[PDB]
Amino acid sequence: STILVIHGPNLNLLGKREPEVYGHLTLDNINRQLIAQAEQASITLDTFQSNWEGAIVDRIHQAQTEGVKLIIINPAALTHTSVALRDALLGVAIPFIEVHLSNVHAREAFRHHSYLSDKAIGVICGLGAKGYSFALDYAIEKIQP
Amino acid sequence: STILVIHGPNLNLLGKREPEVYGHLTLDNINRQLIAQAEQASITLDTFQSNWEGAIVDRIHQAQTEGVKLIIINPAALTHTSVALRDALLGVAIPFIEVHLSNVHAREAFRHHSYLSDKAIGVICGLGAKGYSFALDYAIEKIQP
Amino acid sequence: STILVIHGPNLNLLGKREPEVYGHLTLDNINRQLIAQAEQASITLDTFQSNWEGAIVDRIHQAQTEGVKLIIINPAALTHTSVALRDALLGVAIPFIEVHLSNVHAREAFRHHSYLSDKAIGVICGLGAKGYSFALDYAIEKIQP
Amino acid sequence: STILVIHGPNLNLLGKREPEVYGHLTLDNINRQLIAQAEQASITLDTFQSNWEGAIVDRIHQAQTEGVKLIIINPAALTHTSVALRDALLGVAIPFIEVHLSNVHAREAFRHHSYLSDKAIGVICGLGAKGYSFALDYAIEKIQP
Amino acid sequence: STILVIHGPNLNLLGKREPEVYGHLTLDNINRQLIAQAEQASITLDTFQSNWEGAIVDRIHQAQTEGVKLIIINPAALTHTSVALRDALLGVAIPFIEVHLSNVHAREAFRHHSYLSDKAIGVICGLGAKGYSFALDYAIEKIQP
Amino acid sequence: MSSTILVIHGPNLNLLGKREPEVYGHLTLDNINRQLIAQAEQASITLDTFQSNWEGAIVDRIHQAQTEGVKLIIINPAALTHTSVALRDALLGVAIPFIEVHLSNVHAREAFRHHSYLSDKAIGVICGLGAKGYSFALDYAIEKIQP
Amino acid sequence: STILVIHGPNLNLLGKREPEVYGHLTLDNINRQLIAQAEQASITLDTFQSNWEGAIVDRIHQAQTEGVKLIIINPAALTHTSVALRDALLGVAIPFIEVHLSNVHAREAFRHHSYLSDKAIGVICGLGAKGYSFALDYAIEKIQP
Amino acid sequence: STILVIHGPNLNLLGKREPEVYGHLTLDNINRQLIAQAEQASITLDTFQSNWEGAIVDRIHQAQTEGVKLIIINPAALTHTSVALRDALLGVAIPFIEVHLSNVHAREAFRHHSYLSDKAIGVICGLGAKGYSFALDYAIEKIQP
Amino acid sequence: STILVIHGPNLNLLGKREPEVYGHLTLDNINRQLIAQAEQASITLDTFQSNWEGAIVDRIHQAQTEGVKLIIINPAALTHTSVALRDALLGVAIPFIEVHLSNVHAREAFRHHSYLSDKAIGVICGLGAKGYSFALDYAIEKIQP
Amino acid sequence: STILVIHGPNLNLLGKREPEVYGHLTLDNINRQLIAQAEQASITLDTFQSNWEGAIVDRIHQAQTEGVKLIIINPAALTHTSVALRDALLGVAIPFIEVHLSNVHAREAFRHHSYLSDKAIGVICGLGAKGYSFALDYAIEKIQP
Amino acid sequence: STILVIHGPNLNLLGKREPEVYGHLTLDNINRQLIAQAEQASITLDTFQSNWEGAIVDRIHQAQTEGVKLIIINPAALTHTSVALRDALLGVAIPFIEVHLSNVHAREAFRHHSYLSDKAIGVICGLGAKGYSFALDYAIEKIQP
Amino acid sequence: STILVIHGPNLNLLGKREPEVYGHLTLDNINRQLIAQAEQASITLDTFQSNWEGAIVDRIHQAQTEGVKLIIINPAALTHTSVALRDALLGVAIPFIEVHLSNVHAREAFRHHSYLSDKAIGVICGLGAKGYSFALDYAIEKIQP
Repeated sequence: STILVIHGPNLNLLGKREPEVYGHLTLDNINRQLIAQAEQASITLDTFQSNWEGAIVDRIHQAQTEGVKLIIINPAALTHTSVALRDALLGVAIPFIEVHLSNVHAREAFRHHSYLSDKAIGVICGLGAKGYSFALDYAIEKIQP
Repeated sequence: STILVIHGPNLNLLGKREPEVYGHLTLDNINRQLIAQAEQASITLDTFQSNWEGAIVDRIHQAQTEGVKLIIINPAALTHTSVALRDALLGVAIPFIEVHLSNVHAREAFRHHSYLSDKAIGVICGLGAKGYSFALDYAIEKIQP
Repeated sequence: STILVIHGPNLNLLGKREPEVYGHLTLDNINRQLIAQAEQASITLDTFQSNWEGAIVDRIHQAQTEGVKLIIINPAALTHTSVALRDALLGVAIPFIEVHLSNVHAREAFRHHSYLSDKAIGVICGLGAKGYSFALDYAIEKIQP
Repeated sequence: STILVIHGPNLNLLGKREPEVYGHLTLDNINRQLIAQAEQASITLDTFQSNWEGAIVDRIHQAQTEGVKLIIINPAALTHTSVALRDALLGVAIPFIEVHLSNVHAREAFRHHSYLSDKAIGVICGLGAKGYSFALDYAIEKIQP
Repeated sequence: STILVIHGPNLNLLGKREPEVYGHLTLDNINRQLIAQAEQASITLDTFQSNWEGAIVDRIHQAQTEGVKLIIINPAALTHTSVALRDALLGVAIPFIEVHLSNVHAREAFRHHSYLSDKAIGVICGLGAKGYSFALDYAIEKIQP
Repeated sequence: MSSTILVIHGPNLNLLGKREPEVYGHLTLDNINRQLIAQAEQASITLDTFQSNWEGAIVDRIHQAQTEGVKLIIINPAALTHTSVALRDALLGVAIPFIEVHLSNVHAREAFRHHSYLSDKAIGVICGLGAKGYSFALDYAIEKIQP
Repeated sequence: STILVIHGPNLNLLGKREPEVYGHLTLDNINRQLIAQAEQASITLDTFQSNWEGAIVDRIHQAQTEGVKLIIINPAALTHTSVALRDALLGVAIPFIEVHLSNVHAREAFRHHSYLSDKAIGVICGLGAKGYSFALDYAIEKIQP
Repeated sequence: STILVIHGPNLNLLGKREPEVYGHLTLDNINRQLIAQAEQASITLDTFQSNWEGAIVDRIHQAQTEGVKLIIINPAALTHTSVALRDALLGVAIPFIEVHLSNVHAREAFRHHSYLSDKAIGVICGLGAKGYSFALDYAIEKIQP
Repeated sequence: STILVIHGPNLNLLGKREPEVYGHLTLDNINRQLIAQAEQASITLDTFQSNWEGAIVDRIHQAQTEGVKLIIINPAALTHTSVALRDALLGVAIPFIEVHLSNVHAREAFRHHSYLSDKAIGVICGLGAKGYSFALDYAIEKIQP
Repeated sequence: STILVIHGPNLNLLGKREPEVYGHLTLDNINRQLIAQAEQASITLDTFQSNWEGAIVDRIHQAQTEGVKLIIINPAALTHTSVALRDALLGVAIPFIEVHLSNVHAREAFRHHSYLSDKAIGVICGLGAKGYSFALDYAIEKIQP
Repeated sequence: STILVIHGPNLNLLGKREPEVYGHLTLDNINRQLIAQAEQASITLDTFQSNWEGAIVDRIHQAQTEGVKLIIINPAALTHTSVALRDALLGVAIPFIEVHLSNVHAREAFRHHSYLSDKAIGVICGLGAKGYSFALDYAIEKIQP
Repeated sequence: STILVIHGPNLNLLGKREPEVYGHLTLDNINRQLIAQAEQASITLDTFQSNWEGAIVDRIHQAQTEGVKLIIINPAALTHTSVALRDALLGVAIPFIEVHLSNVHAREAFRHHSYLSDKAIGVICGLGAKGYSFALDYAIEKIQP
């Protein structure tokens, strides 16, 4: 049983600019936490980040061939824009949970719309890095009850 | 340190109709799980459910006088309709997390709008009863780091 | 207790506020007519009015426990605003007919939208008090063909 | 005293296609039941169906010269498209009740709009063929109190 | 034959209902006036009215074969609904003037939209029967300068 | 009872002056009511006051006003201005003329606050003038009822 | 002045920019034709043009004191922007006809909307200068009927 | 009889105006090509054209009684306006392919909406007369694999 | 000099037409009342009315150089159209109260939008001339300790 | 080289998931059929698929330098999102036909809008793999006789 | 004048209010810079500012009679509201460049729309006073290459 | 690199080749001009073009690590579609100026919306290649006053 965590564009910047501005937490820190959590449950977990939509689509297609059972995805800005991503997830038919670090509803009106949310199992937003850890918890329970 | 869990209208019906339809889980089951989780962390947790918007608003006002530090609220249908509830939460200035059992983005278009989400710390939807636990876990960390 | 007739807010004013405007007919007159009609068919009929949304939602929940088979509802202003009501009717899964005394389509544009109509069996509007009798006639035929 | 019942396009198909899914009831059956109801009250009742809008408009004009006192109209698909029909009914100034077999609010969004309903005495939808009878019962009461 | 006047649905009702309500003027009166006005200028003028959109479209096609140089059209309700009419006028490439007796901008908001106006040479509305006369005067001047 | 003027305060207005009286000020709902009652007494007009967080209670109070011979309602519906058709239908149903009041400027806030189910049926509206808006409404009402 | 003709901004440019775009016809030519036409009917006709909305509003006020019985107005660009003009015409309660040289429906979408048309007796557009004469003809018949 | 080709209003004009500039190809030419194509596959093919919506709706009804298996329809302007047509095709339940000679997406925004396209098997637009042949080829393969 | 009262276009017409219909009150009456009220508090009050937006903008600029502390403005029609006015008031940074005699919300939908209201201290509408007095009362309180 | 066939994102999944779900046909099968069809007409045909928008844009730029005369494109999800793709096709000025396997009008509303369709020669949707063959057939005719 | 610089309403306020707030730069300073820049290229340059729309329309008309070859215009608030200005510039057919000191896209949503931008040669916004110099530079190059 | 110039998709096509231009100017010409201009001011300038959004995003991230002080960006089509780009520029917090060669407001309505403009210092459009030079001039002034 395999779980894949996908991080969308710009998330690589976490913790890089003036770690007093938006905090010290990095993408690598998040991935480490998740890997450890998954190891504790004897679940294999892979992670992927890219700024390039095509790479993310290719990565989803590959997940199908690897037997991935569930995707945890923070599509970042692609949530609002990418029908290709939606069609990738639906095309491979791997269930997914959508996660955002920040509360997208508290920001500009264009951020209120998603091409993924309605097909997700569920969505977590605004709880920071712990959102990913919750999604993973849910996923573990669902894969190994 | 006190946490208040508020459940909105119709959530009292959980598990009542044909427990083969939408499942066996009851509101009372959810509350018992949360109370046990909070007790494990030595946090006092209250719960409240009502079908009446006024009762909910009155309960939020009371929370201010009780020193409640965080509200976990499943407003159910009121998320789409109640400005009064938004003004109650902002008026008492108690931070809150919004929770839904089901994925509201997968339903009718009118369910995509919330008078609360933009002012929440964050939102969890579609993860069933575990969403409330995740919220509680976040809240515990935040109140007692 | 077989058929339940629900009247929403302000309908208690019928026949009170100048017999000039909308005539001499009262809510109590309507209920009497309906009770007699139901008695003629050996059907038990209960009636309920409230200005309070929560009271109506509670009444609907009670109906499920009483074995009510069909609801005839004039939600009055709540037709345009109450998702809670929709969710109550759907949550107890009692079929309903929506009734309005007046022709809502002939009034302000905000009255053209309903949170109920699309889930009703059907809708009668603009036929005065007879609209409740027609609904009842339909309901009787359906319950006892 | 005369009543005219008008049926719009495609209603001639009722009961024709696979009567065991869309039902058995025909347009002629509806007419029979209305005629009988009218004959019981000693009211002359005419009926008309066409798939051509022009024929319907012409029929309405003829109704004016015949002294028709009330029109019961199921415009079917015309309700969403025909201003000409609205203008015919207003031009002759014969009051009308609008009827649909099916619940149009439960169907596609474009079916939610009507060029007639705001000018109708009232509207009945979703109650099957009994909606025409209810309309007729109202009309009889109104013409002969 | 040189000029064709087309009247749309319901205009045959002019002057029929309580000639004290909306006046004594008939369609026939208007046609007589326009015929005389055309004769004065040695222009052959034809007229047509119908409640059936197909008959109008056919008439427009016939105009092309008759060498009609300009159409004066009061499409009545069809202005708001008929793309077929728009396409018939464009398809035969005969220039037209749109006329309405009443001020359509003063009525319901749906009457503010036309499938013809943008392709007309011009539009006259709200000037009663004289509007047709004005249109004819323009058309005469244009055809014989 | 009979009250010639009824003042109605919608949900959350009971919170006025309660949270950190340095944040949104010291003025309380009770202070507003006392000012209005003194103003009305000065004109020999009977005034009643009502606040609730429950929409049904407000509707019930409006119905009760009819039976008490109330001649004008001064109403701050607060959040219900944007959501309550029931409130509109209560006021229209009893046919008591009303003036709509808001302490804050609603036009300066979120876009959903720009829409009201009441304003178009009000005699008029006062917003953004704080507690004085109620007094002005009351002054207008007094003039209209006793010219 | 019994009839007042108002021309809005930019109409002073008619005939100035190239013998060809709107052709050789000038504002002064139009005014001379109208004056001659009105003289033929023994009607006093004044004219006014300005680029300044305030000057037009002022001129409409002055019309009320002069006993003007009808206004013929080409508001030009002000039709789409000026509520003040609407309120001036309604405030003095002088009936008016709206005229445009060009067919405003054939142009950009923002030209489709008028703050005047719905309060005009009627509207003439796209018939060039003759549109003003037609309006004048109508006005003459209406005043000396 | 097995396949019915329906052409909507104005399509009879094809090839009639100044063929050397506006196209030589005629509706009759299109029909003759399709008839030959169908004969080659031993499929019986009927054709129909009308400017009258009712004629088309009647024709579609008659198709059901003739055992037509598939309709190829160019509704022309009716595609944007006619619910009646949509309801006729759905009411007889005969699958259809929608064809347009021109590319409708390249024209006015109102031409981007169809009351048929969503219920068609598929749509071909902008390929001229070959679009019909392609539809026919698909239809032949589907009926006789 | 301390308080400036600005009246927008058309307000000069108050009391001028058929005083019985819109009443006897004039703009001069209003100005006299307000002058007397200000004199009673020892405040200097100036007044200005114009039909010309540029005059109003110029007036506001002058107010800055005269030390005006507060503007009471009835922009009339300009409220719905004039960004220039908004930018004048903001540019001079003089606080203002917006006043309307009539209830703008009770009128056409375009009157519901303001380019001023959101930057006003507050707004008074529908209370007739007394609205200007109330605004003045508020201003006096605010300016004097 | 003379014709280029472009497939957008996720089309590489065709036939891969449970060939009983959405069928056995693969992208390669489609390509083979088209290559054979082009060879029959002595036309060179190239094919290209990618999940990455930038690859597609680069491929289109390359086409210009290879003398490609026509593009047959299935942009898949990119049709709804990619202005870059539109600008590539218009920038190299190679005419194109848009193809879709499925009927996009039968799906979610966001799939009804295209950044390509209005600039395509034409569009084929919902006819499965044969849509590409039809497009190719048209293209051959157009390039050759 | 070869080049005319037009400043719209409220731009006379630049540098007047607390030159520490929005800076020390004045309208006169800008005009001086531009006049010097034009003198260096031997181009005659005029400037104009007004708070009155009519004055600006009159000044554009006067520019035509002075042989002005290009206009550089900062319409300020009039860019969102003035069709009269658009029609003045198009009517005299003098090409123009639109300039704004501030970035209008960064402000309220109503500032995102312009009645001039789509007919300008180009637009510069947000570069402060230098935007006028850049426009002038471009204009110089275009007039004297 | 002190200043980075970024060019979006399809701009590589400029000039000879022609995106359909009467014009010889290339992307390389533009870059040469800008490099020479920057060298004249002793500023280091880098340039980048790509048809791949991910490449651009990566390049913006790299700019942060290189100490780039200001970005001049012509996002071309991405301006309308890419939230990832907006988030990249905001995430690295490098100020930017948005440039377009053509006047985007003069084109299709979808080109009127930008995900960047509101966060840019400013915008230049429609001034051709000089727009970049202007931006560069501004930037130089700002970085070295």
